[PDB]
Amino acid sequence: SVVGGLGGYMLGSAMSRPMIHFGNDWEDRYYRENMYRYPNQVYYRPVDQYNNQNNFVHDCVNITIKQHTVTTTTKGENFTETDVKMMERVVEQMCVTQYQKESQAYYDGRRSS
Repeated sequence: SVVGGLGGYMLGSAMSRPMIHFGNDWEDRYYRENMYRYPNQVYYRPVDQYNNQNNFVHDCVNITIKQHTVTTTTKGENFTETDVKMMERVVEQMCVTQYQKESQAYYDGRRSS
């Protein structure tokens, strides 16, 4: 797929795509049925330019949303805020799990000790 809008984001490591407990049985299935649609990797930036944890993990995930939506559209498709909501919740914790490396690689910089 050709995102285009990724010229300085990079691709994470792939990982085990976590399930979620939405608390409600129709949403449990909604994700785990549609799960094949959802991205197996996340997109990110050097946390060297960031400061807040939150703001990075935000942009990380939300770029990983618009990567996936906009490289699905351009041919008579769109997402819905549901499939987005499900992806956000999963791609967040995935984005943390990849981030925790980028984060240590960052703190290793700073002056090394």
